[PDB]
Amino acid sequence: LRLQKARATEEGLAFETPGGLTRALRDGCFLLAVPPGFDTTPGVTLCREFFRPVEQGGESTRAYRGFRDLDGVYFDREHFQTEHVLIDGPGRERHFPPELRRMAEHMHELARHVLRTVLTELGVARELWSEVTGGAVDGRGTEWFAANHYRSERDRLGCAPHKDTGFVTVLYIEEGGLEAATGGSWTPVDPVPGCFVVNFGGAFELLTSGLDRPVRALLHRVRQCAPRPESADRFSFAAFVNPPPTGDLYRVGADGTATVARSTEDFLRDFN
Ligand SMILES: O=C(O)CCC(=O)C(=O)O
Ligand SMILES: [Fe+2]
Repeated sequence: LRLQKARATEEGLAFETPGGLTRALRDGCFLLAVPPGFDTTPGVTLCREFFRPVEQGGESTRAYRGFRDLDGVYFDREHFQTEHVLIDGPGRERHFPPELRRMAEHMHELARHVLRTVLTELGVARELWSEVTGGAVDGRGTEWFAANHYRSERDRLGCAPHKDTGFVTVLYIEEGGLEAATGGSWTPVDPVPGCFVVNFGGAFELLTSGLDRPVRALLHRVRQCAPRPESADRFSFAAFVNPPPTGDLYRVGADGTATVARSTEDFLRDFN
């Protein structure tokens, strides 16, 4: 039922639970302590504001509203409760206020630290990390940030079932509703105070399917949120470390060699 829990150290991940990283790789997810001094306020503010007009709200948070009017970053899902902002690095440079930019950067830093820690533990040669991940390990992949608002007034599922497409996702949640497919059933992934949820995506699963401990990409969904006042709607925000939009990645062989190449576009294609 319950997830492994770790804290990020300078050297990697210190797991406080017995299953350690081995169990977390099988689970496709684990709990990660929010680092000391990390400020979640910008993300919570964005999730309460991004879908409202700039004129409708206080002046102090004007930079957090009006994302419906930007081009290519706001998405209203027609058959689900979620509406969201999905934005890459250059978009955040142009459209996020500095404190929000800093928090997203800190979350991507954590996600890259997780990626490096798992590559270390699986025995991937240090000199091939950049090649194998298309530079995502060094912060030169596509680094997506998502802010999700679950509109509980919609009589729909919260979020479609899916696997994340990239390597590592660092997710902030405060409410139940997230579920993971284990066996032929959905299992709840509930929030734990003082923790992020971390999950792995399809690119990490593709990279490692031949290793002694393959990384599983978590198949997950969000169940329909029960109706409640909008100011108390379920929200989440997350940073995703993905391969770059073009180029080859490389599957890792049993002896640590970066072996066969895999096309990022054929991968995204066969994904969806
Ligand atoms: O809201 C959640 O708990 C899940 C969010 C998610 O799966 C995503 O944004 O990719
Ligand atoms: Fe997801």
